[PDB]
Amino acid sequence: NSFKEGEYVLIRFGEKKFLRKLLPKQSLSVKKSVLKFDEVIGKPEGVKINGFEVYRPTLEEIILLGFERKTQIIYPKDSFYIALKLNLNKEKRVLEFGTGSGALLAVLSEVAGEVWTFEAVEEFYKTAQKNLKKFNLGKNVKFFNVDFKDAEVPEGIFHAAFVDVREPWHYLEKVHKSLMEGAPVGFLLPTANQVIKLLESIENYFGNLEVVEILHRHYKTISERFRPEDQMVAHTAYLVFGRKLKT
Amino acid sequence: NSFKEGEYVLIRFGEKKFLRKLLPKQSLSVKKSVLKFDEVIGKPEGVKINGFEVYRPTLEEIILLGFERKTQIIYPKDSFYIALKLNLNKEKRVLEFGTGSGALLAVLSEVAGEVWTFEAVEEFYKTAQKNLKKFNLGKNVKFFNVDFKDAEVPEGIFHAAFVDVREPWHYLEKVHKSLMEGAPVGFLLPTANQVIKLLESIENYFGNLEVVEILHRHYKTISERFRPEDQMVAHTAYLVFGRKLKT
Amino acid sequence: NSFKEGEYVLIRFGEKKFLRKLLPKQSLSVKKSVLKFDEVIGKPEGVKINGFEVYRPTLEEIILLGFERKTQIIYPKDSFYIALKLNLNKEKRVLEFGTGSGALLAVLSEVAGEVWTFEAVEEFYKTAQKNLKKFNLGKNVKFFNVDFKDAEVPEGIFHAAFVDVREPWHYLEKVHKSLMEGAPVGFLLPTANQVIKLLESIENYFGNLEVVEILHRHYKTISERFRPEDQMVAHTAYLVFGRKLKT
Amino acid sequence: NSFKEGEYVLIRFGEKKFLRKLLPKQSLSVKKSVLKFDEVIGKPEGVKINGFEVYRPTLEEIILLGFERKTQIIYPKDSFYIALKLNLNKEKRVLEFGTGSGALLAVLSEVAGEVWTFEAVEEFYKTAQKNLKKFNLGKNVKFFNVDFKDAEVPEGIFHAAFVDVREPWHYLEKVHKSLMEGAPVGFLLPTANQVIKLLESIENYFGNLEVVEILHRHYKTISERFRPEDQMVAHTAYLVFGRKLKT
Ligand SMILES: C[S@@+](CC[C@H](N)C(=O)[O-])C[C@H]1O[C@@H](n2cnc3c(N)ncnc32)[C@H](O)[C@@H]1O
Ligand SMILES: C[S@@+](CC[C@H](N)C(=O)[O-])C[C@H]1O[C@@H](n2cnc3c(N)ncnc32)[C@H](O)[C@@H]1O
Ligand SMILES: C[S@@+](CC[C@H](N)C(=O)[O-])C[C@H]1O[C@@H](n2cnc3c(N)ncnc32)[C@H](O)[C@@H]1O
Ligand SMILES: C[S@@+](CC[C@H](N)C(=O)[O-])C[C@H]1O[C@@H](n2cnc3c(N)ncnc32)[C@H](O)[C@@H]1O
Repeated sequence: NSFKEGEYVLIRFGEKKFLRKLLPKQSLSVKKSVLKFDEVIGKPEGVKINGFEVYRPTLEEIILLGFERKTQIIYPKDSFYIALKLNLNKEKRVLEFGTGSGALLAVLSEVAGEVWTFEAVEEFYKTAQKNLKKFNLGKNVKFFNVDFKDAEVPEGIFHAAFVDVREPWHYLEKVHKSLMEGAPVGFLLPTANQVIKLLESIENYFGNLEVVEILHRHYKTISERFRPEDQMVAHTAYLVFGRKLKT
Repeated sequence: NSFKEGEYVLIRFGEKKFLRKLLPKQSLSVKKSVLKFDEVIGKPEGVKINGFEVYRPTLEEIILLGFERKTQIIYPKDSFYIALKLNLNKEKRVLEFGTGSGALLAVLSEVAGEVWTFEAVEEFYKTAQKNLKKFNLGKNVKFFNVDFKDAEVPEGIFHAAFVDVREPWHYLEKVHKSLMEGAPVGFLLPTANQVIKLLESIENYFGNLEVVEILHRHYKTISERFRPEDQMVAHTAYLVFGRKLKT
Repeated sequence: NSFKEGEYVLIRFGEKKFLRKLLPKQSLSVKKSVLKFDEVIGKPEGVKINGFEVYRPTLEEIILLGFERKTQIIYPKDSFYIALKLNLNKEKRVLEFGTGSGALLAVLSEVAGEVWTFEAVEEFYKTAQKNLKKFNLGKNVKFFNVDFKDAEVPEGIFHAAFVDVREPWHYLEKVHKSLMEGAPVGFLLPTANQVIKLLESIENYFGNLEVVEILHRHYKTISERFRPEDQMVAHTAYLVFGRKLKT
Repeated sequence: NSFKEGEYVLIRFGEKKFLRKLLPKQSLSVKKSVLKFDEVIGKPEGVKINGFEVYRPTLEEIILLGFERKTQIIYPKDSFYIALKLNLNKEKRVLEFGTGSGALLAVLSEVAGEVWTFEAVEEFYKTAQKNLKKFNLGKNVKFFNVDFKDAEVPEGIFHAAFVDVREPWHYLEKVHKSLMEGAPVGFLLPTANQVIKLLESIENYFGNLEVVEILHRHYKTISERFRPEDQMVAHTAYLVFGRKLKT
């Protein structure tokens, strides 16, 4: 299959990546160098045109460059670890809230058998849906435009849960009840205060606790001057993991 | 889903995790405290017995505590990112060599639809099969006890490839040939020397180059004394990613 | 400059450093390889005997390998930054408490013109003096065996202060008074809880606030296999810096 | 002593530091907020006016915000560790080249008793002098405008050396000869290629080898949302340290 028009492509030029829809007679220009989308439409993946390499985007590239952000997203750095740390596969059901823009959801969807997501704000609920539908994702996802505390969530049936909210300690009882015995949970908390607060509240519900931070550092890809890049993302969030306690 | 005899359990006591097979009359003793396995048979996951929390192990815990190591392994820190970075799902076929102890393979197998894996050393080839089989994994894996260079491999059948060998640059042409157009490739390299050498020749075959290292720092999960651990894994390997260029 | 009987030497063997007194008739053995100290005495610095390289220790090696530890110490990774971040030189007077084992003191002493140090525990007060004198350090230091709250400290004579105690917020007013206008202050705090607590109480005393953590990753020094070490120190403490606000 | 006109002051407003010369009638605007210098002149350090805190700058702030950069500089993160790692004090003479903009020099000058620095490029030689002079530094520094290879330097008179050039391996024999027995040496190298090459070259001249990289992560200083900053400096350089081997 060759490059069709109207489809989103990943363009590499120098150190930088670009995501662009292949619309006729439109172009990408970067520092005097021009790539015309008309020369791309009809070519295979991995073509080199005037210094521009063109491919179809991966899941990581789709999330980072394709997804509209109406809220703070969970980056692949974290979500690629989270999905598999939650011990997910195609035999498993996972609970997520809040959906936000669907950045974590896209990864949970790709790994798990079934996802139930909850998002209180209607705008973000529509945005996450749009994001995933746009890139052919989320066919195993049930979206709910409701506050998790008000939702009717089937008790004792989820193989895992992941919580991304400001104050997750207000939802611990219900999350606990939604899960199967011994099931993994994960929490995303940007702040140390939130983590301390969650650790104060979690003891009745989840054991085998783990808190981890993930750092990625990229390197220059030039052979003769191999070294780390000048800057890196320093922090996205503390990741909190546990396992359901019987009670 | 209560604990049955002979099955593997993950035990947490204090800061430590233990993986133990549930054998009759046998026990686990740490710092005086004893956990008798007869007392855990018939109990649900997330039961707490004498300060010991017991669960079934996750994929990460299986790899780290359960897999027999005849070689250096690829750690979940890296492999969880690798599997999804390579854009894998159930519709994808992935190439891997060398199999080694099967630690990366276990993750590839869970994420991908199909894996072809090559290991030249017979005892490593046997250990990898034993590792995954012991934990009910690798049902979608084709194991080959041959040097990849001698293998009969149809061209353009792989949606992704991952290479973990001392000198990957010798295999670039065959891997490129075995991949479908524009397909992701990844390389595991422990030393900067290897990365530098790979970067000399790689651009004849693969573009959209990325080199990243992944660091995990774990935290004390005590609410009142929240802080990072004393020590961490500093380095496992440099990860280099690319995409098949059309030749 | 030849090695004398009884002096402390830094011995390097393979990847490892050793600090030893040059005692006659004595030896160091590592992996069945033997260094005889009689062969070292009377030799120049930087001799190599039986694979062992022998030098006089530096400030960092003295603190790390030579100082007796009765308390948690401040490591050179932090202390080398701290002393210069506090803007110390030979025309500066610095306040420090608690002295502990004198590990930070050694650095403050080397950089600043004079140091007033306070330690409430007399066993620790004595150990710190023993450490420093043993290695010909601390001639510019006034040691006090007193609680800092009870100490007779002249107001406005200190160019900087550093506080290493469990609950530094109790002593803010007195440290503030002891400091010259706009003078730098630093705090060492192992936990996030402690930093959060100091930050809410420091508001009316110190401004230009900074919190930093310092990570050192070491590398293999083998040319053909250049890569980071397997393990590193993950955390020592958060460092909090401010400047005296005029009240 | 209150602020005088013509003084360079450190101004803190929100998260940002500013270094400005106190010019009468002049101001600093941060968006719509204004600080009038006429209100600062005649006031003590640590004064707060309309949200702006004003101090005199420390060595770190002088280097980072005050020094004119005509080369790549060595940052305080590295130089503060370097100066004390080289075991410098007021009884030590240190060799340095190339001087560059004088950022490392300022620190060596503050710590050592005497510095001999060499810079081949006349412009940078003048820049380094102008930088230190402007902030009342470097009175113990001998500046030379010459290639180190061509300079007449007394044998065995340096207690330490630091080398910041592209290819330091060329100067090893001379640096070695200029050093006292057992003396520390340091090298700054941006790339792994350079480190690899130096390690290949250094074996006959320097032992007790160490390679380290230093990372600083800064934190939000808001009590109720304590977390690391979003971004950090990922890499400045690899730091190589050794000790003179007897030849
Ligand atoms: C930081 S965003 C989640 C980002 C998401 N993980 C991603 O990767 O894009 C937090 C979201 O949770 C939603 N939320 C907060 N509390 C909720 C609740 N009680 N029930 C359902 N959604 C909630 C908010 O509306 C917000 O959109
Ligand atoms: C470091 S181990 C791989 C570890 C594995 N990735 C894991 O996670 O457990 C590398 C293995 O590749 C094998 N190997 C090297 N070259 C090979 C080749 N050309 N074909 C097949 N196997 C090869 C070696 O026998 C060795 O066991
Ligand atoms: C962690 S140790 C300091 C270690 C020291 N910075 C070093 O490098 O070796 C803390 C010390 O502070 C002392 N201390 C606590 N409160 C004090 C106070 N109010 N006045 C004097 N010393 C105090 C304790 O006795 C203890 O020795
Ligand atoms: C990276 S800059 C030095 C930066 C300096 N360490 C600082 O902190 O500002 C390298 C300098 O070394 C100088 N240089 C290179 N080779 C030299 C040599 N053989 N003798 C003297 N200077 C040399 C260059 O002119 C250049 O200014």
